[PDB]
Amino acid sequence: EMSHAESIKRVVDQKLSSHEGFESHMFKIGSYNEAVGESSPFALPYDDSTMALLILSTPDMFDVAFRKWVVQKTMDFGSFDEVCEMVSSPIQSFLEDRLEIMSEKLRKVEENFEILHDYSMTPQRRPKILMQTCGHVAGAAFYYQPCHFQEDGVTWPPAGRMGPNLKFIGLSLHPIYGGHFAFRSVLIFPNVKIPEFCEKEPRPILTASEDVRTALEKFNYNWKDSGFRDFGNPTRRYSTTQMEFFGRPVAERWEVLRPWVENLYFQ
Ligand code: COB
Repeated sequence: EMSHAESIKRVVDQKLSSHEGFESHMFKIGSYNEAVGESSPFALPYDDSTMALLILSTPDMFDVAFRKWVVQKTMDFGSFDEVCEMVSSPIQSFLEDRLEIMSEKLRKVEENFEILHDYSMTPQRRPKILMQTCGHVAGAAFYYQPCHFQEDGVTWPPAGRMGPNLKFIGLSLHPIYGGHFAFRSVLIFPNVKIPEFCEKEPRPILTASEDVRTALEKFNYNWKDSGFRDFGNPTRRYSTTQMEFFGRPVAERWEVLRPWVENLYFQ
């Protein structure tokens, strides 16, 4: 019931705070299953009224919280070069650490929960949960899907513009952050039912279909330049450092962080 659901969300929001770059949004599993299709491979095996929380990161996750974590790890390992050698997966390591701290408190409020990440997969490499769909049904961010922007006798999107095993995918836009955010995790509480809860509708960000199609092209074809993130004209944005980091392949990223821990000062 709903006081308990609110107490659960409160612990999450205490330990994964807005200031450090997290948000949470409540939704019902039934809303997700209705959207993906009740018989789709993505349908989740919980009753319709089961409580879930979507956790997303905002610009300060990287710029503030992760920066603090990298500074500390550098101190712990003794040098930046040592951290780089020993921590191949810094973003996921940071998130795992923060989620464990949260979970230690959350277990005392509701002991039974499952956690699915944006990167979680089955052994067949199917994503376990579709985050943009969660974001839309939870009202967190409007999900712009290519299949919703077709025109009769128009071939859009182009075919064969992207590399192997890549599809032309949709894009969610947040009402504060545009594309300067990411989905991170969903917590599912199988023993907590919230049938009376009504999710808010996601705010429309792009109202003209030609802007949507342009945004989707910028995302699929040009994402390294982060232009897609500025649709909706957000004022709260990823830093330059953060856009450089996520625009690079993982093997080239650590050097972007060197100044955080090796510079006496900045100028
Ligand atoms: C399965 C199908 C395709 N979608 C997917 O397969 C996406 C899954 C996944 C894991 C995302 C996380 C996740 N767990 O969701 C993530 N990627 Co990928 C890391 N990605 C990849 C994968 C392939 C990308 C590709 N182009 O094919 C890569 C690893 C290469 C990948 C790479 C990137 N990715 C990137 C990003 C940012 C994201 N990626 C996402 C999409 C996500 C959500 C991850 C995140 N964390 O937030 C990012 C986008 C956020 C946003 N603002 O929307 C990016 C830029 C990361 C980077 N900096 O390097 C980079 C390039 C993006 C690009 N456009 O190519 C993948 C696979 C994903 O979903 P679908 O929505 O089309 O179908 C679905 C269907 C299922 O039955 O029902 C639903 N439905 C039906 N009707 C209705 C609805 C739903 C609603 C709401 C309705 C109202 C009606 C809905 O239509």
